[PDB]
Amino acid sequence: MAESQVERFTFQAEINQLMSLIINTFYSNKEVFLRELISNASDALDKIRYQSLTDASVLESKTELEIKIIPDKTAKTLTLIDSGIGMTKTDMVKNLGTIARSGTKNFMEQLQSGAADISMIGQFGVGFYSAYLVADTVIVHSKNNDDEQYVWESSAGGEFTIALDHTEPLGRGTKIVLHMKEDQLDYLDETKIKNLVKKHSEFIQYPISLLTIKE
Repeated sequence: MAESQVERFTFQAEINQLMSLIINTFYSNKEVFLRELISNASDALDKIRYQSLTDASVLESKTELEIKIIPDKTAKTLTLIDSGIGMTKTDMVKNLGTIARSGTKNFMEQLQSGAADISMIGQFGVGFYSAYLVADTVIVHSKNNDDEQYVWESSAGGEFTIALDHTEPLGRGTKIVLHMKEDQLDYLDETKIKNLVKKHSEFIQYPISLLTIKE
């Protein structure tokens, strides 16, 4: 018998107002979820890369500095793994739900007025939550050098889960898994995504690797 503890946290309120608004945004152009997936993971690699210069040890947990994208049609899932700085348990609680940003209020406000477009989400510091434009439930694994590997889970409810992760070990970094929704499955099409990635890679300084999973 396997045993693990699952801690259950409750989302801040306007960052749950955000997930609500996002999952009902009948937006035609959702492809910025991937735009944000790449950027976030690029910013992560920058944090461990700039820490490299001032302390060479930080890379010892995982030498490779790259991004992997993993479309799985059978599992109905899109995975994006980076080998950046990664989050601790505290960093996941803080950065991923509980604490609100100040541009959560301002983003939703001008999304409704029309001043901001949904593709402008990343400029309000909440680019992450765009993952819910194409996914019903989002799961984040992370491994910072200062903590054990932890897994985050949310189906966009008022609620999220955190727990010590005993799945595929990451040396260091973040693995965000998108459990795609039926009407967005054409985003798992090999060519559709390939092209879409390289379209939103034209400014990325890191090696990207697209691993297409097959039946």
